[PDB]
Amino acid sequence: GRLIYTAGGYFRQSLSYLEAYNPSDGTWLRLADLQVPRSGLAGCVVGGLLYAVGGRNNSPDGNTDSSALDCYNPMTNQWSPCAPMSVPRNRIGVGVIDGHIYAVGGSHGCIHHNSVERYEPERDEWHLVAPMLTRRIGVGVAVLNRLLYAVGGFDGTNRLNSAECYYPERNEWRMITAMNTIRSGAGVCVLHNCIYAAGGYDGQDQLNSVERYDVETETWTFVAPMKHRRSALGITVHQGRIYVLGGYDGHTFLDSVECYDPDTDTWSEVTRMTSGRSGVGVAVT
Ligand SMILES: COc1ccc(S(=O)(=O)N(CC(=O)O)c2ccc(N(CC(=O)O)S(=O)(=O)c3ccc(OC)cc3)c(OCc3ccccc3)c2)cc1
Ligand code: NA
Ligand code: NA
Ligand code: NA
Ligand code: NA
Ligand code: NA
Ligand code: NA
Ligand code: NA
Repeated sequence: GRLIYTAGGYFRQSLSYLEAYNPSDGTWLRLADLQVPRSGLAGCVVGGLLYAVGGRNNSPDGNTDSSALDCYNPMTNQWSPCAPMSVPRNRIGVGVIDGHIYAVGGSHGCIHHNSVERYEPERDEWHLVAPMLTRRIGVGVAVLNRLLYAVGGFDGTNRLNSAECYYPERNEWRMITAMNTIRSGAGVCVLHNCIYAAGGYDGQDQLNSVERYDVETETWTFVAPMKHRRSALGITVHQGRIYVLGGYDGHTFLDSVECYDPDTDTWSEVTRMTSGRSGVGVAVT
């Protein structure tokens, strides 16, 4: 009975919600608010704990990019602060390898980072690792075969179809085949040994298209598109299906949650969030 957690987000201002969806019975839990509102963050899980990484607090009274790392324990319904990153990272990407959290890219003001740093929960410390070949904000991250992939984003000048691969044992990055479509703000995840990139913004339109990367054929292939165009959607995988949550469709902040079934190559609407929002962090535990 693992749950889909969605933390933070944006609607008129950065949000503090933590809510958890149960796909088996369709219920939503309202859990402890974040201590500081944040949008453009990422979520991940290590050791059954949920982590909220990076983002920004955009409020009527100011706009502050976040270096914060905060840890939610489902057993206690409590957020605890952790050591902060070396730099604020709004529109960050995150992946986990061997129980370590990798924070990639994101922005601080107009600085678009290529830097990458790694968090060790047992010692509550961050350390920089090799930087990406490309500056990327609004970047999607996938972990596959104990390699970390950074997909798409915005380099400060252009939205990107490029993607690159981090080798943790070697501490180095290499460019891989570029996507079919330029995507900033896509949801990026791993399902059945392929990397999926769904939605995003190509510099003109919000996208409903979805493409997936086969690391051996080194080819991106379109699959069925989502029912809603969305950028800055949340994304996760639960019991062999992709879930996308919220995002902005060009006009409204969506509450729609769609579900992709790889066996039938179809998307379905499965639930709604309790309010529309974009820029959430999402993880499963
Ligand atoms: C008013 O609406 C929104 C939508 C989302 C957010 S937000 O807080 O969640 N946030 C920023 C963050 O986190 O600081 C963000 C996320 C996603 C995006 N997008 C693009 C992407 O993904 O790179 S986009 O949704 O497709 C979009 C939204 C507005 C827009 O205006 C013309 C054009 C595109 C995004 O674009 C900003 C933008 C504005 C003008 C021109 C180009 C980009 C911003 C806030 C307000
Ligand atoms: Na809120
Ligand atoms: Na603020
Ligand atoms: Na419990
Ligand atoms: Na700085
Ligand atoms: Na920069
Ligand atoms: Na650790
Ligand atoms: Na290094």
